[PDB]
Amino acid sequence: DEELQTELYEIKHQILQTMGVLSLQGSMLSVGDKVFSTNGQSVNFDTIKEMCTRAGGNIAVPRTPEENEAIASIAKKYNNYVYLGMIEDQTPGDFHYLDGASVSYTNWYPGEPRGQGKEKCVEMYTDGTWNDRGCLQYRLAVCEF
Amino acid sequence: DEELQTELYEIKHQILQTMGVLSLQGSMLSVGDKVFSTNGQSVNFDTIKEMCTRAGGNIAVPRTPEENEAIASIAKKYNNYVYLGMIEDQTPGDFHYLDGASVSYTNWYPGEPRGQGKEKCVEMYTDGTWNDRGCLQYRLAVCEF
Amino acid sequence: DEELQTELYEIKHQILQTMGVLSLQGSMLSVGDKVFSTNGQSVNFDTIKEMCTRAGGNIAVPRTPEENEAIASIAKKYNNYVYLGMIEDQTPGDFHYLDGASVSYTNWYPGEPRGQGKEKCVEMYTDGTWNDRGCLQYRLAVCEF
Ligand SMILES: CO[C@H]1O[C@H](CO)[C@@H](O)[C@H](O)[C@@H]1O
Ligand SMILES: CO[C@H]1O[C@H](CO)[C@@H](O)[C@H](O)[C@@H]1O
Ligand SMILES: CO[C@H]1O[C@H](CO)[C@@H](O)[C@H](O)[C@@H]1O
Ligand SMILES: [Ca+2]
Ligand SMILES: [Ca+2]
Ligand SMILES: [Ca+2]
Ligand code: NA
Ligand code: NA
Ligand code: NA
Repeated sequence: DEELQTELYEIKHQILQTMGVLSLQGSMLSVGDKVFSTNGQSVNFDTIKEMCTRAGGNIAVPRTPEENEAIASIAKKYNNYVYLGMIEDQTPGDFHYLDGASVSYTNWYPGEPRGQGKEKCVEMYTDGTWNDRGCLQYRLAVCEF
Repeated sequence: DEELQTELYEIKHQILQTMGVLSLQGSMLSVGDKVFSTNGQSVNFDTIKEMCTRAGGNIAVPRTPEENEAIASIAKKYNNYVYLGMIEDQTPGDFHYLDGASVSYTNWYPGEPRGQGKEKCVEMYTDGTWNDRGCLQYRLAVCEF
Repeated sequence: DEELQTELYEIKHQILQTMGVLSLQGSMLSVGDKVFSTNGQSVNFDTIKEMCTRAGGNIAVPRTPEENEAIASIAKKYNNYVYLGMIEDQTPGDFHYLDGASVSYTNWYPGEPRGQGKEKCVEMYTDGTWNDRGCLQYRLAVCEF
């Protein structure tokens, strides 16, 4: 109806306002329909995952060059590597998103991955390239919503 | 209709994103349908009330164990007592929410309350238990929305 | 319908919560339907404009006394002048909003403006009054959404 179109207008305006404030202050990065954010903490994979799910999101994982660059800027900003939301399959060298799906977009640093199943996790260098590594290091916690 | 179901989807997704960012960064605590937050200030009862109403909320008051524990964690976090949204009735020993209703859930520290009408307000210890006290002390301002 | 009225209720409640948290923590100022916010940075006009548009908003411009006072408080808070969203027309002494429209509400400091076309921009003093100035100074970035 009409009164509905009005309601939805204010609602959408208010959401734009809150998101604008959050982005202006650098509390989050918006890329397409995905929002990235970090609590500034450096912890291991399992810890990061918990923090993200607890906030209603998931450990971040880039699926496009633009998403990858957004995460890289946060890593650069806090000057620390970032654990991405993906783990190695049974067959070494092969990685999958946590939902199980096979990884499509990748940005491995030349030569990577090369840990032969010893390094199940994936960390992002400050330049955005990836490196498979063990899941017990302390990495910047970056979540996506 | 259909286009409406689509609109509402993005709107709900965007709200989840902003709330997720706010919770991930510890700017707020979500418990059920209630959101708690503090400006980090330590002021008296009347001041806190003003700050909260000015932000569009109310001075926090726990009505369930989970809500009580959420507030307690903030008190613990800032290491300071928290004034709760409730005041003593005419009959000492009896307290009511600011809307007038009688207090149901309580978590008095053993022996409390025992100020015999001299202490109209209620402060929360860092362990979550309550103590009736005067309303002129400087306590962490915690609001609920 | 009914289920819709319910959906919209939670949505509106959640927006109030996020906006309340943001205002309680001083991350933004709400005046009517306008929200003001600053990233705390001091840069020139062109830079500010970019930062604001990038966050989904615009460089702030007061159109009412209340809006003017809100911006002034931010300037006072960060103790710095604020560039407003307006520039001088061809005819010196005349200013227009960036959308082109003619400026209606004004709050020039006594004697201002008086740069005779040499100062195309407008800066706000910490007391809220305006002064036309060059657009190359470093001013607090305040955006409106
Ligand atoms: C000890 O090996 C480390 O360095 C190589 C090359 O940098 C990485 O591939 C590996 O995952 C470890 O981070
Ligand atoms: C001086 O009394 C104080 O201590 C007792 C016991 O701790 C409280 O009950 C009371 O409200 C005051 O805080
Ligand atoms: C050098 O002139 C400066 O001071 C006058 C008066 O304060 C302003 O009008 C002008 O824009 C400049 O800021
Ligand atoms: Ca490796
Ligand atoms: Ca007492
Ligand atoms: Ca001037
Ligand atoms: Na490996
Ligand atoms: Na009492
Ligand atoms: Na001028």
